[PDB]
Amino acid sequence: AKTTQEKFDALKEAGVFSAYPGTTDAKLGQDMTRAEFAKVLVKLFGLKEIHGQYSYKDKNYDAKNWAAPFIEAVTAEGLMQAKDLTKKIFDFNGKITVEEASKTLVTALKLEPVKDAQNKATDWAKGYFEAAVNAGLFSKDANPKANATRAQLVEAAFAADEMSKG
Ligand SMILES: CO[C@@H]1O[C@@H]2CO[C@](C)(C(=O)O)O[C@H]2[C@H](O)[C@@H]1NC(C)=O
Repeated sequence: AKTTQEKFDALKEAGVFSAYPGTTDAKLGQDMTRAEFAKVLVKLFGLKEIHGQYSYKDKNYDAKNWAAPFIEAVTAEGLMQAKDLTKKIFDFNGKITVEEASKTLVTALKLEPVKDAQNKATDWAKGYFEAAVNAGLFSKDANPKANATRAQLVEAAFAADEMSKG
């Protein structure tokens, strides 16, 4: 049974995960931005980067933003969307939460959100989070509302990859 560090090392060699920005450290206890996680999803699921399209109005979300091709890909794929459909705000620099990551992976894996889900998650996410817990993507005592640690994201990505091979 691989450790989180072993899983990270496998995913890093595969080009799916990177070290913590500006370092060579895995920093498994640190958090991850929504921008960085969009890139993880693109690499994990083999999505095509989308250049020259901008679906959001966040300040400094434009052609100079390195993450736009990744964010656009996960948007086109239906994995991520805005937090605010009026102002069209993705919150690219906000940290990805456990329940947000759960939605992306449940969606990519074509798992059914759980009806009548009763758990700690924000209302919109209860079904997604429950499906992710039931599939072993996050541990049962993970806080859906917390920022996901890099460890948790490695564990979840690794399990998603295992579920995508066949
Ligand atoms: C606060 O609104 C929620 O925002 C969530 C942000 O995280 C993800 C995973 C996303 O699509 O990026 O899920 C979003 C939720 O669907 C929800 N957004 C909307 C428009 O209902």
